[PDB]
Amino acid sequence: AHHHHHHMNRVLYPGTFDPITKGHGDLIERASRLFDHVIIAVAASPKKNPLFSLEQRVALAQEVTKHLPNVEVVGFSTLLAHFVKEQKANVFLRGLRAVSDFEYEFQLANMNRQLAPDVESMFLTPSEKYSFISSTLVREIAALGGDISKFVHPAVADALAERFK
Amino acid sequence: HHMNRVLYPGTFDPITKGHGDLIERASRLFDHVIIAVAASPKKNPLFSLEQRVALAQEVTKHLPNVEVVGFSTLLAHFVKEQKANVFLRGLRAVSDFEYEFQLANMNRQLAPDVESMFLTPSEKYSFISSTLVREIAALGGDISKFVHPAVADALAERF
Ligand SMILES: CC(C)(COP(=O)(O)OP(=O)(O)OC[C@H]1O[C@@H](n2cnc3c(N)ncnc32)[C@H](O)[C@@H]1O)[C@@H](O)C(=O)NCCC(=O)NCCS
Ligand SMILES: CC(C)(COP(=O)(O)OP(=O)(O)OC[C@H]1O[C@@H](n2cnc3c(N)ncnc32)[C@H](O)[C@@H]1O)[C@@H](O)C(=O)NCCC(=O)NCCS
Ligand SMILES: [Ca+2]
Ligand SMILES: [Cl-]
Ligand SMILES: [Cl-]
Ligand SMILES: [Cl-]
Repeated sequence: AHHHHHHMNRVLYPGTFDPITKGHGDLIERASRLFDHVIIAVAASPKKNPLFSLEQRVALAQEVTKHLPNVEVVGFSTLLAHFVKEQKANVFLRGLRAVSDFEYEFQLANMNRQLAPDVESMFLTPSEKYSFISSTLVREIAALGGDISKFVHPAVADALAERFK
Repeated sequence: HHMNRVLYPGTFDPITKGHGDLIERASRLFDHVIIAVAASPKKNPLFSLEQRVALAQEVTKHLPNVEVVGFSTLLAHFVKEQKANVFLRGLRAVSDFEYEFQLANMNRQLAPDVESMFLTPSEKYSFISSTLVREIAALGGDISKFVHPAVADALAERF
C-alpha cells in the first residue's frame, strides 16, 4: 500500500534523560527540523535508580524544548514496544555518537523490531561539539561541585545545584 | 505540505538485497528517495556506472517513489543539485563505524543543512557484502541468496 501525499512521521526519542544534556538537546533540535512530530519519551527506569524523579526529568526536558513548535514530552513506565503504539509513533529515534555503545544499540533495535516490527529504528548524529557528553559523567561532576554549565542547559544546571546543596 | 527528498548514496557494485531492504524501508518513510549511484573510479567498480544505475532501477522499479541517478561529482554538491536535505546511510552491526563518522562529520562541514540519517536493515540481510558477492560470483558460487535475480543474472553474464 502507498499514497502520494506528505508522509507524516511521528518520531519517538526514548531515554532516561537523568538529566537531559546539550547532547540530547542538539539531537532534539535536529529531529525537530527534520520530522513532523517529535515525542520525547522519558522512561521511569526505576532499576537505574535515577538521580531525578520522573516528573522532574520530564519537566526539565519540557523546559529545554518548549521553544520548539513540534516537540512533546511524555513520561512512561511501561514497555517501550507497547508505549510506542499508544503514542501512534512509527519511528524510534536514537543518538549515534563516536562513543556510543554500538553492540547494545543493535540488540535493542533487533529486539524491538521483533516486538514492534512496523516501527523503524533510526539514528541521528549530534554535533561534534556535544557528542562526547555523558549523562552519567554530568551527575558525577556535579556531585563533586564541578562546573556543568558547558554540558547542560542552564535550567538543568540549576536543578543539579539545588539537588546537591 | 511540501515533499522532502532523501538521497541514498553509494557505489552499488552491485546493489544487493541488503541495499534493497533499506530502500524499501526508506520508501515507506519518506516522500521521495533518490538512489545516488557514485561513479567511484578509484574503487575500480566491476560494473560501469550506467550498468549499476540500470540494475538499481530494475530492482526498485516496483516502488512508488524511488528514483536512481548516477553522479560523478562531489556528493556535497550533488545533494544540492538534487534538492535533498537528508543523506541516508545503512547502519549494521558490522558497519565501518569509524568511516561513517568521518564521512558524516566532513559532509556536515561541506553541507551543513543536510542531515546524515542511519537506518537499520533486516537482520537477515545486514551481513551481505557487495565485495564478497563479487568474489563469490567470480568463482562461480550461488549468489541468489544475496542479490536480486536481475543482479544475479548480470553477475553470471559478466563472468
Ligand atoms: C530507555 C532505554 C531505551 C535505554 O536508553 P538509555 O538508558 O541509553 O537513555 P539515555 O538517557 O542514556 O540516552 C538516550 C538517547 O540519547 C542519546 N544520546 C545519548 N547521549 C547523548 C549525548 N551526549 N549526546 C548526544 N546524544 C546522546 C542516546 O544514544 C540515546 O539514543 C531502554 O532501557 C528502554 O527502552 N526503557 C523502557 C522500558 C522498556 O521497554 N525496557 C525494555 C527495552 S527493549
Ligand atoms: C559513495 C560514498 C557515499 C561511499 O559509499 P560506500 O563506499 O559505502 O558504497 P556502498 O555501496 O558499499 O554502500 C553505500 C550505502 O549502503 C549501505 N549498506 C551498505 N551495505 C549494506 C548492506 N549489506 N546491508 C544493508 N545496507 C547496506 C552503506 O552503509 C552505505 O550507506 C562516498 O565515497 C562519496 O561521497 N562519493 C561521492 C564523491 C564524494 O563526495 N567523495 C568524498 C567523500 S565525502
Ligand atoms: Ca500510486
Ligand atoms: Cl550515560
Ligand atoms: Cl548545506
Ligand atoms: Cl563492501
